[PDB]
Amino acid sequence: VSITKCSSDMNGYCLHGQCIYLVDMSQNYCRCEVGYTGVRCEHFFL
Repeated sequence: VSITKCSSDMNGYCLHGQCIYLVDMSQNYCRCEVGYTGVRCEHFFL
């Protein structure tokens, strides 16, 4: 449970959500907004 945050030049994927980092699987993690219709928070189906 050791997630880290991203920088200013690291938001090039998730538009509506938060940029973080996974320590168990070192990879740029991006939590999208609950309500979007894609795993990259970009097009609001509602």
